[PDB]
Amino acid sequence: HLNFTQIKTVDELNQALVEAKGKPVMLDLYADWCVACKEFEKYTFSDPQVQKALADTVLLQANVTANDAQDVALLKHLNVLGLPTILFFDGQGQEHPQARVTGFMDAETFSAHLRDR
Repeated sequence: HLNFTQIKTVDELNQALVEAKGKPVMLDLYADWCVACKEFEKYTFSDPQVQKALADTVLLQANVTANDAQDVALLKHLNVLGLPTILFFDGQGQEHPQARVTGFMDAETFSAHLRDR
């Protein structure tokens, strides 16, 4: 349902953040094998409340399924401990670590998180 822009590398993330500057950003770290990622798609990203709450946010996604060298370098640079992980950047491109989501959240919980981020 959500319309994500895929990014693969650190450099691609940086250029996406340059281009997004002035608008907030969400970066979803995805893998086909991560059950929580599939649960986000099923329960959370499918919910209109969440979709509408994100309508004015730039949505980026990295698909780290393969755990290839670029995937690994991206996760390292973001200091990601494992999946699921969703990061947020404000309209200046700054990441606030308290806004990271590192477990499943249902639509109500995720929407409240957004509201608080």
